[PDB]
Amino acid sequence: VNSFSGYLKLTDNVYIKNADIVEEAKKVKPTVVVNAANVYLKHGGGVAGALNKATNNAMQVESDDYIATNGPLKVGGSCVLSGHNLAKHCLHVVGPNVNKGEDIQLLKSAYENFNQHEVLLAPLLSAGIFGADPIHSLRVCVDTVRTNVYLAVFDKNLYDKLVSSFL
Ligand SMILES: Cc1nc(Cn2cnc3c(N)nc(N)nc32)cs1
Repeated sequence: VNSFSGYLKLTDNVYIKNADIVEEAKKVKPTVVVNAANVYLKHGGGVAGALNKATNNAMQVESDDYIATNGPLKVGGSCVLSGHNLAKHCLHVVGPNVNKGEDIQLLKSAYENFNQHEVLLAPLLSAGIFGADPIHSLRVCVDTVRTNVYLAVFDKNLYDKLVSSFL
């Protein structure tokens, strides 16, 4: 048993809900929230900007120290940092940004990072302003993640399209 509520069950291990990731995290206080990060951990918009804003910029302060010590992440890679007031941990995962010209094949590699955690609250990686097809991202998630993942889709119209098109 876990604290997640109001989810559509997609498969054995993947669940989905129409929710803003910030509101959904503050309610559950999951062990792990996934951030849709970039390699520089510059949390400007999308999921990253919203989560960071909810931490009063503490996520960005922690992230800048991480980058100063370690350098940038890889596209497809991740790091575990604090979840601040949103979760125990934040898993910062870099999916390919189609609007940066990055290879979409790296989306599977990005989702593989989720398998290092038994349960996660997460957005759809590489969707929204990262420019990939959300239907595709959901399919890659289902076909890659084996641990228990609770997906949040904020756009209602997108949520409706994802449910009705899911095989
Ligand atoms: C770069 C990416 N953007 C998304 C979509 N997206 C944007 N803002 C939110 C938000 N507040 N909550 C949720 N669940 N998804 C969001 C997914 S990856």
